[PDB]
Amino acid sequence: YLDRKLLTLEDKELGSGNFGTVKKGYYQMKKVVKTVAVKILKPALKDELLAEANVMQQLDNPYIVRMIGICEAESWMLVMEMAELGPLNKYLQQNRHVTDKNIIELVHQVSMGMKYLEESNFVHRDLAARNVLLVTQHYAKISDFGLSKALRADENYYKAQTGKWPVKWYAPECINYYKFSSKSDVWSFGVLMWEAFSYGQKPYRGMKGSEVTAMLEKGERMGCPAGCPREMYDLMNLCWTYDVENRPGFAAVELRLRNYYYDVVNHHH
Ligand SMILES: NC(=O)c1nnc(N[C@@H]2CCCC[C@@H]2N)nc1Nc1cccc2cc[nH]c12
Repeated sequence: YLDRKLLTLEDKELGSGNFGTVKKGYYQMKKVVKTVAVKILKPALKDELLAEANVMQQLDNPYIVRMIGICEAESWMLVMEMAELGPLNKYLQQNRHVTDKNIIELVHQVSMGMKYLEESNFVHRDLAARNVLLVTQHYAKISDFGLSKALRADENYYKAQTGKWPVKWYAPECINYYKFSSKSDVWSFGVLMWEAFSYGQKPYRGMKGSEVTAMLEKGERMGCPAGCPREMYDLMNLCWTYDVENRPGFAAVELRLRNYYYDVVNHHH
């Protein structure tokens, strides 16, 4: 629980979602001042922000955005460390000169964060390029844990009972059975990779969610982005394995990405 007197907010909205807005601020730490990004709420939204805060409090990894704390003032606020370069999709739309090697570096970082989330038995449920935040052009972190869930000790998936879902990033078992696991987040990671190598283009352009479900059920998949290495398109296709049981987990994905990244680092030198 943070002290509102130690928080200074800038009026400009950096971005927004259903929850409310994201604003820049400054928080007075024990000695240094820390630049922060603050989610400010516009019943359900409050409980959802507190649950998001409860998830973030449990996470500690270099590739996951750190929560500083929460504050109840003019509205409920979730204060995070600031990722100065903002969302990855917007960044790549604006910086088309970012190299294939640099994209591999960033998505590999996302895979390391996801490997940690999987080991931690949390499901993200909103893994998309808009939710990867850049600290620098060479350092990505995962944010936006509003749909995330801590798996029960006796289950490897979360069963949704009820909603407004990011359907183009969801695996077939999410749509068909409402079952969310770390393997479902792997499918989303495949879509995130496609977005990254497409420089922030939207996936399944011009298609309704129902048309996407129909396409995937026919065994069809999005094509290879221009300039995307064959090895990376191969990995996207493996993430898009229909049967959740034969789809790789994040330890297998991160290892494949790590090895290819070292190969490219070797080709560069
Ligand atoms: N820690 C953070 O910086 C941070 N964390 N989460 C989120 N969530 C957003 C929700 C709304 C949609 C985008 C995101 N998914 N936005 C953060 N910053 C941020 C937003 C927007 C612009 C900029 C420029 C620098 N930073 C920006």
